[PDB]
Amino acid sequence: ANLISFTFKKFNETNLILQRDATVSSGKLRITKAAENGVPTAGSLGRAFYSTPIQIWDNTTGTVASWATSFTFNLQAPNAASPADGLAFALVPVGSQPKDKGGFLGLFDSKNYASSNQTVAVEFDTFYNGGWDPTERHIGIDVNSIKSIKTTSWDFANGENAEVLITYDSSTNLLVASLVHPSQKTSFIVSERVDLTSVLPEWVSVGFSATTGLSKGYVETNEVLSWSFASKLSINKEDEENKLAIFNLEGKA
Amino acid sequence: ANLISFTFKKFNETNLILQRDATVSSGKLRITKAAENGVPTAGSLGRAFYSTPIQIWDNTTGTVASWATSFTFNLQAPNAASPADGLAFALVPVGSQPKDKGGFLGLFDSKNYASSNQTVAVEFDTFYNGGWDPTERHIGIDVNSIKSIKTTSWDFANGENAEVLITYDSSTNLLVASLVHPSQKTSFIVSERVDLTSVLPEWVSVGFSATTGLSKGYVETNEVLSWSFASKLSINKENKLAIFNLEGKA
Amino acid sequence: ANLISFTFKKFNETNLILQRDATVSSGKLRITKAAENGVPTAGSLGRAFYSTPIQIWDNTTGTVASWATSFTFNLQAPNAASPADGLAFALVPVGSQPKDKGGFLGLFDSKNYASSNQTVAVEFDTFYNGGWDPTERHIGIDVNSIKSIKTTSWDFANGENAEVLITYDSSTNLLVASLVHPSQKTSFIVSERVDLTSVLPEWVSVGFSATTGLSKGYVETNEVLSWSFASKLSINKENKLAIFNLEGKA
Amino acid sequence: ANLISFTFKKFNETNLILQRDATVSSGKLRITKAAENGVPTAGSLGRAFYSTPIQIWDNTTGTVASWATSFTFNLQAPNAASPADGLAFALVPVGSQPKDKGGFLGLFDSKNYASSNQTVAVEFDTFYNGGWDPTERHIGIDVNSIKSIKTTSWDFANGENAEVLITYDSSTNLLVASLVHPSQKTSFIVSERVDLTSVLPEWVSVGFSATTGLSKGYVETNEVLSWSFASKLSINKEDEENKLAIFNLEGKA
Ligand SMILES: OC[C@H]1O[C@@H](O)[C@H](O)[C@@H](O)[C@H]1O
Ligand SMILES: OC[C@H]1O[C@@H](O)[C@H](O)[C@@H](O)[C@H]1O
Ligand SMILES: OC[C@H]1O[C@@H](O)[C@H](O)[C@@H](O)[C@H]1O
Ligand SMILES: OC[C@H]1O[C@@H](O)[C@H](O)[C@@H](O)[C@H]1O
Ligand SMILES: [Ca+2]
Ligand SMILES: [Ca+2]
Ligand SMILES: [Ca+2]
Ligand SMILES: [Ca+2]
Ligand SMILES: [Mn+2]
Ligand SMILES: [Mn+2]
Ligand SMILES: [Mn+2]
Ligand SMILES: [Mn+2]
Repeated sequence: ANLISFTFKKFNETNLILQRDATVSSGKLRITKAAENGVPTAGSLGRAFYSTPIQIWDNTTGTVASWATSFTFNLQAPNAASPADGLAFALVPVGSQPKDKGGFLGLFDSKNYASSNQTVAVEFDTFYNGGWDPTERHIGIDVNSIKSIKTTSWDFANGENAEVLITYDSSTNLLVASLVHPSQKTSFIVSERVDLTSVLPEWVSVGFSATTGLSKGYVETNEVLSWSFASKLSINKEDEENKLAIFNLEGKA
Repeated sequence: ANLISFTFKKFNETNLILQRDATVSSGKLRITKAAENGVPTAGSLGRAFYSTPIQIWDNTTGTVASWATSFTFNLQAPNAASPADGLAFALVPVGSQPKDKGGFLGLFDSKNYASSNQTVAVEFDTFYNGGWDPTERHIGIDVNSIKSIKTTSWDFANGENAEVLITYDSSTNLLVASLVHPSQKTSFIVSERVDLTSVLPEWVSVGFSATTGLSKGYVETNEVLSWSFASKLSINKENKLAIFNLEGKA
Repeated sequence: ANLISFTFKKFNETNLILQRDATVSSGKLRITKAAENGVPTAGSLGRAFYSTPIQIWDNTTGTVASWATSFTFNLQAPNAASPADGLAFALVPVGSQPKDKGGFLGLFDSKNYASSNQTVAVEFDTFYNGGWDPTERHIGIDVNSIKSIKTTSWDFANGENAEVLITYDSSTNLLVASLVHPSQKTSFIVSERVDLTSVLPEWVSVGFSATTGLSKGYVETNEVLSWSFASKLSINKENKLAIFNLEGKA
Repeated sequence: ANLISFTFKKFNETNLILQRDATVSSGKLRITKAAENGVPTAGSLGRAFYSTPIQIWDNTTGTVASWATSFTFNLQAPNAASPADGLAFALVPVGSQPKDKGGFLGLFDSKNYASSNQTVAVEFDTFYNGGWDPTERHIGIDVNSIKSIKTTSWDFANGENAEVLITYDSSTNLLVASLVHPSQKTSFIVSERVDLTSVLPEWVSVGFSATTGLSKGYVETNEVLSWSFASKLSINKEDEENKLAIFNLEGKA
């Protein structure tokens, strides 16, 4: 079985694919631009991916990979009544380019079924777009669209750390995403079956995508403070389930 | 830092401390009793704990361990009109013997706070008990009491595999517990701060405890199919959750 | 796939089975007697094992487990001219007791292959017993016999740390034991095809056994400073070695 | 602790960098341009590497990283009297190109010490030069030059499957390289302490540097069956050893 793993408790530029306004400042993945005075800037778009393409399914064997990612992010808005737009963990083609800004989070073009994009994303959305979004702040699973196929409620804590875990079991074809705010003892979880064989390509770039608002006032920081990732691809049998107990302790702590 | 980890994708009697009715049958941990034909027995208790004691906190240095556990369990009742009582993952003292059965889940004696227990449990309760339980099915965090300090609703599906992950971050004192039913794509989560230095002893045994109903009809199978665990205790002054569920569970 | 892993950097008395003179003090595992002055004592015998039994071959599935260990040991002798006897990493029946004191290392009875004991050991010999030992200080593989099945020449560095790595694979069966002395920048390696189904029972306890001289001036310390171990039993019909050494090594 | 690891049991081109005369195909890693008939070509330079650069030491803390690797590499030559030249586990800089062919192993320009090369490699020599080499076959460490300071003796097994383990410890600066034969039992080991903060830079491309001779007579093949790697960076003045037992079972075993 082929495996690929990494742990970034501190960020570096050389092993990441930085796109647009994404930059590594003082060990922190600052996806959206900030001023030298500490002010978030509007109309920003940033993308950061791992330098190694990751195999999530094989053509010649028909086997799906089991993979898991963890990360801690912090979204800091000067005003909590005017934030936009949010950040996402995405899997995208090897040389895929940034798309529409703002509510599309640099990942999608529209709310309809766009199979050509070939992108699966777990979004952490802090702006109500109406055209697709639920009423309050939410975590969503995005399949070839910004209109999430499933969502859950996210009681967002302004400027507090958010510890995330995203797991995909190939045998049950289930994508599970959870968010905990350690400062407020709050917990949130999403789970939905997604088949990666027909949605995503064999090789993908794994990383982050974030935007700010299309208006001057709707601004936030979109920093990623830590990020661990693991994947296991089976040889011939469908797949064996991954180990999650030793995943978060060796990576997140 | 000292580490301790294991993965039980198939169970063995040799490396577990079996208590009461808990037994290993065809590589699957049956915590409560069941007939050769497949029907669960009423009024049963079982406990299964790992062989080596795990250090959660060191008194002299003050350092507290970060740990994570993943397991898949199967609760199957002949009739959903009468299910009892439930199963729990718990941390207990070294020489901990089974306590009161039934609603107390073999881990507690009374509804009031008793420091003599020194038990931290994550319960997966399916029966609506008396002066301690919330209205529906629930996950709970038990601390020296059967009355959970915090609960979350859990839509339980009969005879369907539940994927559990429990995590304890030392630096933030946060105990998080999650349950996913992959068959119907349902997920549930709870999080609460627990001071394990005040509650647990320095060395603990980790594992399971389950009970069937005290009445003759209220019966269920309390099975655990897989179980992976890891712990990390520092030396002088977080755990990798990504690689945990893969190598072990995932 | 069943897994079991742990790493030591500082030792404790709770997560180990301690036999005879085996003592834990200041976080270091002292297998043989060291007086309240810092002086080693002759005639001492000790055994230290992990409290969890480890499966090395399963009968019903017909597969042999692949394991690996890594430990830093220090042999501090007041006189290099009279050193006895050494230490060994061993796989032994779960509740098995130490045997002959001295050159037999508290593991074996005689120089002949006796599979009533069922003990596989990797010795680090620092005394010349001659009847079964080569000329000088040596690292050997012991299978049911104190007379090693294979040995390699070992430049024993007195009072210096020795970082060992022992590996066993299922596909190749090549038991490979390597020792490095970082201070002297030296390295030595042993390799022989051993099959565990012919020797050890389904379940064993892994750990260490060390002895001092049968004389009165033959004194040395047999300390273990760190200890890692990982094992994997392949279900149905190769284990990683790189991702292990850094956990406890890298 | 910044972590990075991967285990190949089945190689792919999509996650492999190629330099000069490298090629990735047919269920193995043929580093040199081999013909259809299985013919070793002389006057070549193969270079296969992993996409992510790997950190050796930090600047903001000054902490050296411990790493470990394991691979099953093969050297096969028709004539026993003419083996040339071999391969080396290259830690070549990211922004660096291949150099001289032959006895230089595509790593260094001259036999003299030069800190501009910034490369440390584990040599697997087969040809007799002697100007910067011992009297026979040798496995050692190259420091800022093709000339070695300490090497071991090795029996050149003609086309034998051999599992290798190369490990590094930051605390004692020791590089331990072992080579075992599952069929022949001929095990060999070498270790030497060299400071890497003085020699190597922060980030390097990690893989294999392989070369052939100048004459058609002196030829051999270079193949890799399975390859594994792990690396750990310490945080604040640890000077500690990394786990080694948990790694070797992931790929090899
Ligand atoms: O007010 C901020 C908003 O501006 C809108 O034009 C845009 O569609 C949203 O995504 C958000 O950026
Ligand atoms: O009907 C079965 C029930 O019986 C009660 O007496 C008991 O408190 C419950 O735990 C449950 O076992
Ligand atoms: O000098 C000490 C020695 O004494 C011998 O009689 C014995 O055979 C050796 O094992 C060693 O203990
Ligand atoms: O005979 C072949 C040899 O040719 C030499 O000129 C060269 O220095 C050696 O590396 C080797 O290739
Ligand atoms: Ca939105
Ligand atoms: Ca109850
Ligand atoms: Ca001897
Ligand atoms: Ca040469
Ligand atoms: Mn949305
Ligand atoms: Mn309850
Ligand atoms: Mn001997
Ligand atoms: Mn050379």
